[PDB]
Formats: sequence, C-alpha cells, structure tokens
Amino acid sequence: NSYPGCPSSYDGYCLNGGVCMHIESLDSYTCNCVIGYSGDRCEHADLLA
Repeated sequence: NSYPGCPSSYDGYCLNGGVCMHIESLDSYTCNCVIGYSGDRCEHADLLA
C-alpha cells in the first residue's frame, strides 16, 4: 500500500543519469543508463562525439 522506493545506503550507486528501477518480475534492482555510458555503474563515459 506504498512505494518504499530504492534504498539510500548504496551511496548513489547509479551514476550519470542513474534512475533506480525496482523490477517486480526479475525480483532484483537495476538502474537505467543513457547511451555512451557503460563503464562499471555507467561511471566511465564512452561518448562517440
């Protein structure tokens, strides 16, 4: 009857446009990243200009 939301102890895990998204199906925690980022936690930027 509520949306607890993602935890706040991971220390901003997802970086560079990291929107926490709790998947009920997979039953896990994932984050959405933009194109260009792939490095661990989308930390590294792989911009193609």
